[PDB]
This record gives sequence, structure tokens and C-alpha cells, in this order.
Amino acid sequence: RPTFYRQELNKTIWEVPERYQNLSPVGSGAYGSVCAAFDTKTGHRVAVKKLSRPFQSIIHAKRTYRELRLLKHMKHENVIGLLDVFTPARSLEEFNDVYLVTHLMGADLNNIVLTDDHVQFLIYQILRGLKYIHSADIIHRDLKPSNLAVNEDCELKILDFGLARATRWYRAPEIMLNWMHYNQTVDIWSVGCIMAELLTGRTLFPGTDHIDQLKLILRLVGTPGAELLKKISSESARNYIQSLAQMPKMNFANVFIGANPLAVDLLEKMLVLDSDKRITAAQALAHAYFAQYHDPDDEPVADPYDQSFESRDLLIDEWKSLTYDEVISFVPPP
Ligand SMILES: COc1ccc(N(C(=O)Nc2ccccc2Cl)c2ccnc(N[C@@H](C)C(C)(C)O)n2)cc1
Repeated sequence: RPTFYRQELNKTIWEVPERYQNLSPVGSGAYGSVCAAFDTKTGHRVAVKKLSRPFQSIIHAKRTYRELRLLKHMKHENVIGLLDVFTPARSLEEFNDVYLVTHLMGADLNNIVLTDDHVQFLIYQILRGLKYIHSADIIHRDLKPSNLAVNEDCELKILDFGLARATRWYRAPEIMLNWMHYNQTVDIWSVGCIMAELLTGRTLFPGTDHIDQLKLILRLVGTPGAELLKKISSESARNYIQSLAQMPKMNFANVFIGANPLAVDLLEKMLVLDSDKRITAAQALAHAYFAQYHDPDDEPVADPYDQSFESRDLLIDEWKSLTYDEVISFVPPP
């Protein structure tokens, strides 16, 4: 066991191993706070996230355990993974803090203030990470610019995916309006929104609320034909769509006038209302727009991922002990 040291950063306390030096606060949440640091063992800059109150309820506890499990599993260049996990606790009984460490990333994409080959490379890498996450049967559910991290080199990683766990601007219409049996393609919608906005410089669908969001989406993609209408189980939703004065599908060339037409065509395949008809991440990577980057021998899939725990309704101590086990059993990357 290594030696630890305490300091007090901006209202919060931090006890981290001596391995990590020069913590500078970098952001925060009800979920946790983050510091950049220097990792004396590798010479690299890293990010250490302290979870806020990991075991404050059975739902905090289960979330903690979810995040750790997911992260122990994610091993892909375009996905945030786990360099380290540690607790100052020397026993399960004193176990009440969790710290997570990964490579430090310079910025996120809401910050970015793009050209065609920039859009190509960034979307290519998101899709490549999503292909991997989707293959473990994980759905991100909240892909947005602020969740995608990027260096000045334009290397990109997805943060905070998985697995259970305005944002509404990038949300797919089926998840928005509470058709609670979606699929992985909800993420492909978000990707279309992100990509639209990188090429265009504005938010594709800036809803002021969920109803308005839906109205903006229907404006571009048109109201469902009977084919999609018949798969809508809720007369609430069905009637609302069937109360909305009809609207035609716009031609994407006009709305994304001056954009590479190959991007216009990808977007058309991503931004379909019918999630049974939406292109998947693997299909998207093979689309012509990414010809400069696609390589079917270097778009790996994931080991299968046991998320059975998700149906379990356990005690706080139970979730806490399971999290501790995972911490103990952690095997550093080479
Ligand atoms: C496995 O353990 C970690 C360790 C750190 C993180 N992390 C964050 O959670 N950051 C973050 C997220 C939301 C809001 C503010 C922040 Cl600062 C990271 C990871 C890498 N790089 C960053 N950079 C910050 C500066 C960012 C660009 C995301 O704002 N944050 C993720 C997983």
C-alpha cells in the first residue's frame, strides 16, 4: 500500500497517493470533482475524479458500483478507461471514498469554437468508440458535446457512457417522449445532432422544452408516415403527433447547404425518426464519408459485459461491498 497525503481544494478534501502530484481543480458536480495531476510513475498528466458521496443512498451506491464496473471494462482508444482506482480506506469498514484516474484530456466539444476533415475525423472516432460500447450491449443514452473529450491533436474519447446512469438538444425523439423501449440507435441520433452542429456551428434542435424539441425535430425530418405511426403504443404520443398539422421531410441539402454532400447523406441516415431504420455505428463507419479513416481491421468490438447487477435491488452495504471487491481486484493496464 502506497503513502497518501491530504489537501483541501475548493470546499472539498482530497486524500490521494504520493504517486499523484500537483492537483489543480478542473470541474465539478453532484457526482464528483476532478483534478488534473501529474502521475510520477509514468510522467503523464492525468485526471483524478473523487466521487462525491458514493454510498449516501442505495442509489448512490448502485451508481458508484455501475460506474466502476463500466470503467473497469472499457478498453478502447476512443473510450475513457481506468488507469487507476483507489481508496484511502484500509478496510471495507472504513470504506467511504472512491477515486478514479484516467488520462487527462484538454477540452470537450461544446468548448470547441469546424472544417470538413475536422468533422470527419471527430465523428469517425465517436462512431469507433460507440461501435465498441454498443457491442457490449451498452447504450450511452446521453451523448453530447460536453461528454466528448478531445486533445489539441484531435484525439477523442467518450466520457460517462453506460449503463443506466441543454442535453435535451441531442436526445432522440423516442427517448424524449417516453417510448421507453428504445435501442442503441438513440446514440446514433445524438451523433447526427453533434455532427450537424460541428459542420454548421449551431445547435440543430434548440428546444426550450421537450414538446418544442419534438416540434423542431418534426420540422426537419417530417411527421411519421403511417408505418412508424403504427409502432407507437401510446395513444398519448400517437394522438399528439396525429394532432400536429402535417409537415414534409425537408431535403437535407438545402438545410445543410454548402456542406460536403457525403456528410449530408450520412446525416440523412442518422437522423431518421424510426429507430428501426437508423444506421448503426458499424454501418456508419463503412459509409463513404469516412473513406480517409475507415479500416475494418482496426474497429474493435468489446468483451461481453455482465450488467445483470442492473436488475438487482440490494442493500447499501451490499452495493458498497461489491464496489470494494472491484477496487481490490483492479489490475492496472500495462
Ligand atoms: C476514470 O476516471 C475519470 C477521471 C476524470 C474524468 N473526467 C471528468 O469527469 N471530467 C469532467 C466531466 C464532467 C464535468 C467536468 C469534468 Cl472536469 C475527465 C477525464 C479526462 N479529462 C478531463 N478533462 C476535463 C478538463 C474536461 C475536458 C472533460 O472538461 N476530464 C472522467 C473519468
